[PDB]
Amino acid sequence: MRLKKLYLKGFKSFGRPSLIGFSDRVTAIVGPNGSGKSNIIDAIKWVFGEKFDMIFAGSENLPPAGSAYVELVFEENGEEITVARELKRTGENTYYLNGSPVRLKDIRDRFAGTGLGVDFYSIVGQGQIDRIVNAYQRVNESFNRFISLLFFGGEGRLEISIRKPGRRDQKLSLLSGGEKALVGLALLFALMEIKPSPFYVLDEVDSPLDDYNAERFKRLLKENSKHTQFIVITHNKIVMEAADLLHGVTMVNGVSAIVPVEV
Repeated sequence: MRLKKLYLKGFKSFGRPSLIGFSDRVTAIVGPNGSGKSNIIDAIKWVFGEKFDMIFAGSENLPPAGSAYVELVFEENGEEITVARELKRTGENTYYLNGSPVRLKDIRDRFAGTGLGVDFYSIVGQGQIDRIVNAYQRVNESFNRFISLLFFGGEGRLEISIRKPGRRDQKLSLLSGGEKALVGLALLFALMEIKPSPFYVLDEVDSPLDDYNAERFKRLLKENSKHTQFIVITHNKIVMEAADLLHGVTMVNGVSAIVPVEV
């Protein structure tokens, strides 16, 4: 199952009707701090679980919106699953599933083994990365494969141990700063073995990564993107390389806009 389309209209900074498409692999959302484009991830959480300050306030030539409307379109086996939510200024909130008004619980149920609805483990930020590094055989085994891919040969053990190719065993403790970041990402990817989900969102997880390490994160991302799809929001030019579809966001008045651009 994959996320195929996102539709905004009256949600937070998106005053005008927006429509985003997603790659089966890596999709990158780029843009200035003007939008600090988090609003797109917020919309995703909003349409599920996570006063009217959620509805468009008005523009230099757009009246406040009568409501906030968000819609997601997934695809199963050549099938389409549509989830939507509409909060009116009147107060009337309502969920939809394939064109039919429905209870929120019904949406959650339709997306069982996914973070969607409950805790959202699919949406990961720099925070969760750190809290996972400072907190089965399939996982320990995957963690190893990824560490080798990262350094072209070593080993990884799960306390974390990282042994580089021509070297000897080592404790995560005395490892580089940017390198620790890498292995952290490697752990997150490994844990996806017991944390399945259609897509994963990586929210600015390349800060500590310099150009060299970034190139490694890029090689890792492309390996995982083969069986899981990622929505990466970064402003790092190296990471954007792994993207198969790029989207740029800009806010002119109080209105934002998304337009697939080209690297």
